[PDB]
Amino acid sequence: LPGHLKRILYSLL
Repeated sequence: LPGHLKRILYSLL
């Protein structure tokens, strides 16, 4: 689904 920016930004945070 459209929302991987948050999926990867989540990785760092």
